[PDB]
Amino acid sequence: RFLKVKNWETDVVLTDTLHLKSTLETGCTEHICMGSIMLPVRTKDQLFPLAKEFLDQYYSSIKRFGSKAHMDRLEEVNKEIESTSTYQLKDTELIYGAKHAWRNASRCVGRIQWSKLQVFDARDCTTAHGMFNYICNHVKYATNKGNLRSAITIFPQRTDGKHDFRVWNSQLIRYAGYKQPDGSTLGDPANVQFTEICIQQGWKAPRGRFDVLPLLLQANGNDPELFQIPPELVLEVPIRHPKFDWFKDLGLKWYGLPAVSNMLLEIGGLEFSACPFSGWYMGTEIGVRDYCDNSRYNILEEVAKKMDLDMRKTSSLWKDQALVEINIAVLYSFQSDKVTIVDHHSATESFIKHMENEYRCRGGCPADWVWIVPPMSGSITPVFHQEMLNYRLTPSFEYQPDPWNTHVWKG
Amino acid sequence: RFLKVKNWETDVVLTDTLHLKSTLETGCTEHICMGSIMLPDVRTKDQLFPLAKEFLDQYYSSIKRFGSKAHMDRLEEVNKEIESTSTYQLKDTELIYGAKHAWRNASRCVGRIQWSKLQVFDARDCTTAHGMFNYICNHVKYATNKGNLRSAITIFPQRTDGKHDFRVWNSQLIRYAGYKQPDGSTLGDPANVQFTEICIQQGWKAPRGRFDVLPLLLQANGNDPELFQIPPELVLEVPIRHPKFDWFKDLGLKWYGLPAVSNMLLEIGGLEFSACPFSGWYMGTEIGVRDYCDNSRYNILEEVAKKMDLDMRKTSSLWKDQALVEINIAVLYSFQSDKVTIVDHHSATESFIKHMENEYRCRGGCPADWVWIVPPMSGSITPVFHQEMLNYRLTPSFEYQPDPWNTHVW
Ligand code: HEM
Ligand code: HEM
Ligand SMILES: CN[C@@H](C)Cc1cc(C#N)cc(OCc2ccc3c(C)cc(N)nc3c2)c1
Ligand SMILES: CN[C@@H](C)Cc1cc(C#N)cc(OCc2ccc3c(C)cc(N)nc3c2)c1
Ligand SMILES: C[C@H](O)[C@H](O)[C@H]1CNc2nc(N)[nH]c(=O)c2N1
Ligand SMILES: C[C@H](O)[C@H](O)[C@H]1CNc2nc(N)[nH]c(=O)c2N1
Ligand SMILES: [Zn+2]
Repeated sequence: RFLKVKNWETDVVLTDTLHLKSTLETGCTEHICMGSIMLPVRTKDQLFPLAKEFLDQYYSSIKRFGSKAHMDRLEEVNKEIESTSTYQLKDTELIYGAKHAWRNASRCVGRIQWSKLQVFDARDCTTAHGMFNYICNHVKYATNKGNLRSAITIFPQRTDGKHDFRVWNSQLIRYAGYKQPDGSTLGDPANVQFTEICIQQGWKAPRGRFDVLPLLLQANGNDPELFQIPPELVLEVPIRHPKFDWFKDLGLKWYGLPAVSNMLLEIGGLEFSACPFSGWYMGTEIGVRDYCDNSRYNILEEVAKKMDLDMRKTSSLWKDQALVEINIAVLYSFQSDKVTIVDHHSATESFIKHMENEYRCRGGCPADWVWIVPPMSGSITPVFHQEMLNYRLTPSFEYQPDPWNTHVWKG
Repeated sequence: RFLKVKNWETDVVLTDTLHLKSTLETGCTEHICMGSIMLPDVRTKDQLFPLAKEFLDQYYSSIKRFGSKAHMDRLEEVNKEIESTSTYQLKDTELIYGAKHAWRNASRCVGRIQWSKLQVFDARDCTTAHGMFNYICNHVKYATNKGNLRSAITIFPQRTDGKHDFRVWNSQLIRYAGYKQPDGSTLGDPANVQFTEICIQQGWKAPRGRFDVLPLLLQANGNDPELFQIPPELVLEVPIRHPKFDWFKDLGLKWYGLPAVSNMLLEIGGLEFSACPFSGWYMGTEIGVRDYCDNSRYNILEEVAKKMDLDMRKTSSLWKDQALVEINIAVLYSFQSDKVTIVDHHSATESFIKHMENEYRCRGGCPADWVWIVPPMSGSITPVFHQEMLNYRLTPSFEYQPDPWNTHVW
């Protein structure tokens, strides 16, 4: 069975066969679409078919399918599973898996870069201190003095689920958020809950509007531990505007390295619960969401005042106006400091090229329109008019519960 | 099975049971979501009865007379008529209820908070294109109401054997012409280039301007369609000027006040109304973001940003975004200045969130297609962006249908 998608701006039609290789479920049915829902201890019983399926993919990709090396590896994995109840990926397989988990990330507009991912194997790590070291080196290598490089660090896989490695931070670098007694919030409202945990765990908060949070790291199921990233490793960018001299006086800055650390990487049935990965920012992530979301820094008001906009009627589109200027200032600041950033126009254009290339050489590209389309100026970006098919392929990155909700506290 | 939707900006959670009354199919499966796909012989006596029963059952419940004499009587009445005549006709009451609920159920429409204040014009006694033209002029004048726009639908006779279809061939009642140039590009409105050609190919004398209102191409009882010119005094237009930039008038821009979609099919109780133009009023972005700035449309973005002397050498200057905002400010300004109804995307999305709440509260849910409900600009600073939505197909409903010129036997 073949399925088609149409770009309605260019009339270009692409044929997806890859969707057939999909096993996992979307959340949708014949009678309901869950396309806009945010989110719609594994035994030896169900593990080898997962293992086999992955190794089949792996050896296909290296043109060794059916080879003696392929079959021997199947047998080796088999025996190791029935013997140890799990199994270990070779380095080659780990690297392939991590790249393809990104390649398959249907909500990610940056996937044109998927094959140049730098994979750091931290599966030998045993302690939080050890984790801190791996993460410091990740941050230093990824940052590259502003010339950002994609990277992922992979900590040991889940065993019995009682010995997980977790990074408790949702990102390696994020700013603290403080709920004040008068109801207002200091810093980043998105991080108030995590910030409180840190403080309870003994973190001494500067209580400023842009405090970098400590790393809260969990090794082998033990209680998590606090570490401070060396400030010289955290590259930041003062936010100013090319035309508005008063914008600097808003006192804003953002960090340069987006590094998501609370997701789970799944490869051939193995579960990697701590796998922080990083690339670089699309401007709108900071300038639209991180600044202008009502539940975030929410500086729309302030910028609109300084621009002397008509904030009386919404139909003055003062919000729209301020949003653009803020995103202008974010791109300007990063480029000025030679820190890698991509605008939403460049990025969506790239993606369409990536998508078309993926449909031809792979037979498809799973894509989530709800997430791919930028949070401003959607229809003047080429993904808006692009029909997309969304399905779930493995290896994949998955959501997982916040560790503080499931963790058994040692003490 | 009883599904929840959460708003991630406000943590409001709604429980959806209405979806369990869904009959039609979405195009998705458990393995694949087709949520971003644009579009993912007559009814027998067999399939027609249950569609009628289902519709009549919900009609008589809506009037709190489920299981009444009237209900069973009307049910048996239609039951009898279908077996005889092989189809059936709706009571006026049922027709109005049906049309209102096709709108209410339009999962892609952000303006549904107005759904029950629809004005239904029964045009089932129409027999000719001339008659269609008359009804359509009356619709237009009533809907326009001197700029105080009013929602309306006009319903022409229902399909019979598919050989006698009433169709309005225009995609909308009022739209501008699109002319292909020997120069290469496109003058007027590019979206409408093929239809403009058909009108000429059917005899229309094109003034070949930039804002030439298209004629109506009306088809009654399955005969060849006929050209008609809408009296210009019934076509309310708004000249587009900017409250800040004087040079904006010189772009020579205007748009019409009345959005009236005319190529969709209305389905009620299994019955098929292939001609049912309906209209309300514009959300600003419908004109300014899409009808002006889409690459496949007026695409005036370049000329606008030029006139603002923005740095157009790199995309990261966001000159497109900056222009796009100004244009939509002007569209809103112009319509408001000339006292023509219009709503901004902040206003409409906020209303839709309110509408959603109402529907979960009094009806147990509201089918909603996030991909189409979020406006084409400034998505995340509008409240629907952070709103989870469930999409499912309820009936009565509006449906897409083939373009008539791919179908019509001359
Ligand atoms: C290098 C440049 C990259 C860019 C510009 C980029 C951009 C984006 C953006 C804009 C989103 C939307 C998420 C949001 O709005 O919150 C996203 C999602 C995502 N990205 Fe990428 N990304 C990049 C690199 C990477 C890398 C290196 C990985 C992992 C190896 C990755 C994995 C993902 C995943 C798994 C999601 C979906 C998360 C979810 O479902 O919530 N990205 N990306
Ligand atoms: C009164 C104010 C109204 C507003 C502000 C409004 C707004 C919109 C918008 C913005 C869309 C998205 C489509 C696009 O961007 O091209 C849409 C779709 C739609 N509207 Fe509404 N609308 C209104 C009235 C009505 C009425 C009176 C009806 C019918 C009785 C209706 C039926 C529909 C339908 C069926 C669609 C989906 C068409 C499709 O599936 O392609 N609308 N509307
Ligand atoms: C603002 N929406 C968020 C609240 C939703 C979200 C949740 C999670 C998780 N868990 C992870 C998420 O990450 C998206 C993502 C992941 C990785 C990225 C990388 C590596 C680079 C980049 N520029 N953006 C990313 C964006 C997002
Ligand atoms: C810009 N995307 C369009 C090209 C896709 C579209 C297709 C069809 C059809 N057939 C019908 C469509 O109509 C949407 C619609 C329908 C009715 C509306 C009413 C009554 C008012 C209004 N302001 N907008 C509407 C918008 C749209
Ligand atoms: C409710 C909705 O599904 C949710 O807010 C999604 C929509 N699309 C998104 N798209 C991106 N890129 N990032 C997001 O966080 C979201 N949030
Ligand atoms: C590709 C995509 O399905 C298509 O362009 C849709 C997306 N969302 C839309 N949303 C609205 N309101 N109107 C549209 O025409 C579209 N087009
Ligand atoms: Zn779906």
